[PDB]
Amino acid sequence: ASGVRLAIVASSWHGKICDALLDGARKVAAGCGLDDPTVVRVLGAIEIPVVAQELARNHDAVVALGVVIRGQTPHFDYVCDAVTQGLTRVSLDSSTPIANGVLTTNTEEQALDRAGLPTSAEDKGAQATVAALATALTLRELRAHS
Amino acid sequence: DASGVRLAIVASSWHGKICDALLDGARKVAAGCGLDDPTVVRVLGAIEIPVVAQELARNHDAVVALGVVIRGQTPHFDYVCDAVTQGLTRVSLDSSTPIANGVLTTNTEEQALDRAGLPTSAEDKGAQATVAALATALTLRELRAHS
Amino acid sequence: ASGVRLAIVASSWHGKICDALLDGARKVAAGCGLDDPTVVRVLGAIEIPVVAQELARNHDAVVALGVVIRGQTPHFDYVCDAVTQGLTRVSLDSSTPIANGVLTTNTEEQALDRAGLPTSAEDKGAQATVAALATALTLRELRAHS
Amino acid sequence: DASGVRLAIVASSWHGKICDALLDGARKVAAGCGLDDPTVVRVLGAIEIPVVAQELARNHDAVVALGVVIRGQTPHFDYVCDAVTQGLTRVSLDSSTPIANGVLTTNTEEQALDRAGLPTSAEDKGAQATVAALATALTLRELRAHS
Amino acid sequence: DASGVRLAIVASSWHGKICDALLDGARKVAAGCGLDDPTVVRVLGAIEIPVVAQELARNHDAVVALGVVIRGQTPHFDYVCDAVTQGLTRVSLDSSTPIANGVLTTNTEEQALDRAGLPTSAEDKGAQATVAALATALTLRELRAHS
Ligand SMILES: O=c1[nH]c(=O)c2c([nH]1)n(C[C@@H](O)[C@H](O)[C@H](O)CO)c(=O)n2CCCCCCOP(=O)(O)O
Ligand SMILES: O=c1[nH]c(=O)c2c([nH]1)n(C[C@@H](O)[C@H](O)[C@H](O)CO)c(=O)n2CCCCCCOP(=O)(O)O
Ligand SMILES: O=c1[nH]c(=O)c2c([nH]1)n(C[C@@H](O)[C@H](O)[C@H](O)CO)c(=O)n2CCCCCCOP(=O)(O)O
Ligand SMILES: O=c1[nH]c(=O)c2c([nH]1)n(C[C@@H](O)[C@H](O)[C@H](O)CO)c(=O)n2CCCCCCOP(=O)(O)O
Ligand SMILES: O=c1[nH]c(=O)c2c([nH]1)n(C[C@@H](O)[C@H](O)[C@H](O)CO)c(=O)n2CCCCCCOP(=O)(O)O
Ligand SMILES: [K+]
Ligand SMILES: [K+]
Ligand SMILES: [K+]
Ligand SMILES: [K+]
Ligand SMILES: [K+]
Ligand SMILES: [K+]
Ligand SMILES: [K+]
Ligand SMILES: [K+]
Ligand SMILES: [K+]
Ligand SMILES: [K+]
Repeated sequence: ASGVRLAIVASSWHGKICDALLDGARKVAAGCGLDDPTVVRVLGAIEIPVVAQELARNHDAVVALGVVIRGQTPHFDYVCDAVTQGLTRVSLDSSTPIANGVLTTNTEEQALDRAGLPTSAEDKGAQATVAALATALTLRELRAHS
Repeated sequence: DASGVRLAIVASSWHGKICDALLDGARKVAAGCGLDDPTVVRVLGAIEIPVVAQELARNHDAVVALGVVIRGQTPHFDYVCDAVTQGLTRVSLDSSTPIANGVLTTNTEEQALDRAGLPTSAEDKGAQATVAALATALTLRELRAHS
Repeated sequence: ASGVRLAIVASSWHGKICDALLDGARKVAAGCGLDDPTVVRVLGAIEIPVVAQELARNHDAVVALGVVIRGQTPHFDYVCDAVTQGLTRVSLDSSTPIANGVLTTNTEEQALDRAGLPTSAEDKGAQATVAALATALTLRELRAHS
Repeated sequence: DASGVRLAIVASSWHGKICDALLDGARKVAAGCGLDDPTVVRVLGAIEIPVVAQELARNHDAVVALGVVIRGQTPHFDYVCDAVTQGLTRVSLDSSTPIANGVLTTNTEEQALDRAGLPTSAEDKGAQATVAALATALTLRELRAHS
Repeated sequence: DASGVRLAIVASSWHGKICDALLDGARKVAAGCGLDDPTVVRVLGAIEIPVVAQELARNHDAVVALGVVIRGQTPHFDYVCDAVTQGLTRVSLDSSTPIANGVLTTNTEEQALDRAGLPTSAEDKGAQATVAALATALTLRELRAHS
């Protein structure tokens, strides 16, 4: 995957978990021969789609990272709704894989357990990056070449 | 800092007291960041927000939407919020402009008051939303074509 | 609001309540100096969006009126889904306020109490028309003149 | 009169008996209104309806969609109806054509049978849908450009 | 006789064993109908399916999407399936091409195994989906411009 151009956009709300998710992505990136991907930070998950759109004009793959944790109001339902609609629309507009690595949990423990910390069960940041790079390679093979 | 960004704010009037609080938080954050006079527009209901944000988006770098939707005894609550989500998301991607979401969606009136930024409130959504808009505008300015 | 061009589309399903909703709209219209708005009737709520699209090509505001009452099947949930998606799409395509005055209730008493009959608690038909007319005047001021 | 309207009908085959009832109601209303031979097309599933309605919309004044979706033991039921709702609504607005919705969505098989228009049924969705299509087509005819 | 149709198949690999079953059913139906060598492409996850089907639709008369999504302990399950629904429906209408839906969405792993077409399964969604795509392609060919 030494030829693919990777971009990473991650939200800052719940900073510790974000650092873990971002850490997993960079490791997979380096393993596959990409030492310096484009990394961009935003304040909230709702702001992810609009920044991915801009990143898509100059990259072969985009990875979105973040954490949304449920509260006491139905607001949780509407934050995740926007993210779903936004990223799906961007991918098909630009014909570019926009990998989904945004956690959506019921509690804080659940999110911590899926971020890739020392004693976590899983690492969504790594899974997402492997998904982006592989889909980019496939599209390269399918499309016009010589 | 953000002295060069062009900000617009659209807020609904249904439940007027809370609207004033939300609007008050936004303006303070705006003044703190060096923007003394943003474009402010009022509407009658939440459903009317998206169509006014679309117009504001052709002359501004960031738009902030403010309002409160409180649940009743019918499934009507669910359909008001559905429209707002679909509308704002579509506007942002059509115009490539951050449309910050500061519309409260609560079970009770107490919950809404506690998230508006009154003297004894736990948080202030109007302030968070404005900080979200201004920062995303600055990022897009850096990523985009410059000299 | 004597310069605004208003149009009203109302469904016939549950005829009595429709008449009330339509009655409230016309009164507010006359009060604001508009003596004869464009009035169009349809058979069902699903048919509203496609008629509002046509009305939007020569009016500054459109008001949609109707009643959907829940039954014994999940059908209720899908009629309201279509109406929400349709009206939202029309408003943004045409840059025109499409006021929502479609009742969505659990019982028949609930709908009667929100229609503007002699002993009703509120009148959605009047609220919706006030919403349309005001939004049209705002857009008029924001836009290009003179 | 409706004798000038060009009608098209697309119906799925999943649960064949009920489909025949739904289709039978539509044709009767069609003949009553002076249209003896509408365009009838069959598909295998409800998900396949939207893409066939799009094609039919390029040379008809009205399209009627007929079918039955019955709930199972998984959340799958929720996702089949979601697609149908999204698809049909998008098609009607793209083509400015009434796409009448006559797709049943029930909890049990009894419920579906009771709404199809069989000898002892409480109502007939196939008939209601066709009356909805033909009337909306006539209205659009009157509103639009004529001489 | 579907010997003239150009078929493409895109399948996710998450839960590999079930994927192989789903893929196995599709290819058998394919061979039965006289198509010995369809285009087969693998992806890592279900969210990646829509974007690959869009590319495949530029060169084929039908696309079949295959995969399994199993519910967990968080509301995440709800948002994975929402994306797939919106994506596939959009692609089909953009390209005027049948994109058959063969993506399982279950509560437990037993339920998924039971619907994949293994020795002792109750049904095979991979086979049903391919039959749906090839039939819809033939119908569209008949409706459209021919000599
Ligand atoms: O990544 C996030 N993760 C989050 O968990 C998050 C974010 N972002 N934002 C704000 C952003 O979505 C966005 O910046 C704002 O909406 C501004 O437009 C939130 O308000 N949240 C809080 C989630 C809502 C649920 C908790 C609120 O408490 P309540 O439900 O009891 O009222
Ligand atoms: O304004 C309405 N209000 C309505 O309440 C309505 C309407 N319209 N239509 C039909 C129309 O939406 C439309 O004309 C048809 O679907 C044709 O496309 C309905 O079938 N309804 C009834 C809604 C179904 C729920 C009540 C029946 O009980 P059930 O749950 O057993 O089906
Ligand atoms: O910002 C809002 N906040 C609101 O709380 C609101 C709004 N708007 N609208 C209506 C407007 O959004 C809109 O202008 C109208 O639909 C007319 O187009 C409402 O009817 N509401 C009332 C809340 C929705 C229903 C809950 C009230 O109790 P009910 O269930 O008995 O109707
Ligand atoms: O018209 C229909 N009517 C239907 O009732 C139907 C259809 N179609 N399809 C399949 C079609 O939607 C479509 O052909 C396929 O998805 C292939 O794309 C179904 O699976 N069904 C069955 C209803 C889905 C809900 C039950 C799912 O099974 P389970 O929840 O018991 O596991
Ligand atoms: O085909 C699949 N089938 C699947 O079942 C699947 C997939 N894919 N992906 C991830 C992919 O959809 C995709 O690669 C990612 O979204 C990255 O873009 C998943 O996370 N899953 C699992 C679904 C939920 C993930 C975690 C399990 O639920 P829990 O967190 O509630 O315990
Ligand atoms: K690209
Ligand atoms: K090639
Ligand atoms: K702008
Ligand atoms: K630059
Ligand atoms: K207009
Ligand atoms: K002006
Ligand atoms: K037509
Ligand atoms: K005319
Ligand atoms: K094609
Ligand atoms: K032909």
